[PDB]
Amino acid sequence: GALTESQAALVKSSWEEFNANIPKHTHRFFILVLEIAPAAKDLFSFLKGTSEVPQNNPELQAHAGKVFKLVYEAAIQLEVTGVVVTDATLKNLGSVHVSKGVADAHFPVVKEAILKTIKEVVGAKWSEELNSAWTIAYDELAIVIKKEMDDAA
Ligand code: HEM
Repeated sequence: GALTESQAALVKSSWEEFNANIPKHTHRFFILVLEIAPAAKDLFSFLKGTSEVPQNNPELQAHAGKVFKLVYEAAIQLEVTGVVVTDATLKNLGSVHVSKGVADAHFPVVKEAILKTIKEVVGAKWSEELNSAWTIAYDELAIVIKKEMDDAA
């Protein structure tokens, strides 16, 4: 629905449920990233050097917390305004990803890990409409971040 108010409402409620247990869901998210692309471990300071994904690391928690909140806020923004607006936070973001060695081809990795995270968080409440809602917000945000990366470089 390239975000109907009911699509927006679902992203908000699944985000709230996400954010109710940051320790568990952010740990789950990084397991899912490494299962999809084990080589991505090396990109994160808080991981590189560990055996298993840490369970009580505040840097891991703060980073995965920010990533999910920005997709959520992009979903509201698309629904309200019809676009994802660039800003200071997203151009700064463009600059940190270039520094960290994040490339365009990494985006599908974090997309699949997010969809799989959200499916586990909501359990039986999962729907095709929820999945298509997170998908659209992620893709539209990703477009705008990829631009800034292009531009940061
Ligand atoms: C829509 C998708 C994405 C969002 C909203 C996002 C958001 C962010 C944010 C908000 C930060 C923190 C910036 C700061 O305060 O310095 C961050 C850092 C970072 N992100 Fe992204 N990200 C996305 C995609 C990805 C992807 C695909 C990767 C790579 C697999 C990635 C890897 C990183 C790394 C390595 C850092 C630095 C974290 C650190 O060690 O502090 N991100 N991202």
